[PDB]
Amino acid sequence: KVYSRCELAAAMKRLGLDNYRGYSLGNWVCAANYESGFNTQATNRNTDGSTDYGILQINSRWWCDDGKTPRSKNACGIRCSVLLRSDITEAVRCAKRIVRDGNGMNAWVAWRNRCRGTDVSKWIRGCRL
Repeated sequence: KVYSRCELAAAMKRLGLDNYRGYSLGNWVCAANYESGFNTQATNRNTDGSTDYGILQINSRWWCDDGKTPRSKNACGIRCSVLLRSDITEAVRCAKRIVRDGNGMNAWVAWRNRCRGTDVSKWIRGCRL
C-alpha cells in the first residue's frame, strides 16, 4: 500500500507516535517519506545480506527475522514479512523499540539527512488526524 501523507499521519497518531520519546508526529511522517515514499512494500537489499523492510525500512540484521540474513538478531520478535503489510501496527511497534533501544531516531539515515534540521510540522500540514 502507498499511504497518502495525511493518511499515514493519522494512522501514526492513532498508534501513539506523536511525541513518542520526544519526537513529534511530523518526525515519523518525514522519516517515512524519505525512507520509503510511504510504500509499505518498500525493500532495500543491502550488500551485507540484510534487507530493510517496509514504510520505515527496518533492517533484518537486528530487528526482524527474514530467514536469510547471516549473523542476525530479531529484537522485535517478528518475521520481516509483517513489515510489508498494509496495516502499519507491527511496523510502529518495532519503530518504538528502535527509538527506545537507540536513545533516538538516528537509526534512520534518511531522517538524519532530510528531516532533523527542518520544521517537521510541515509534514502534518492539512492533515485530519
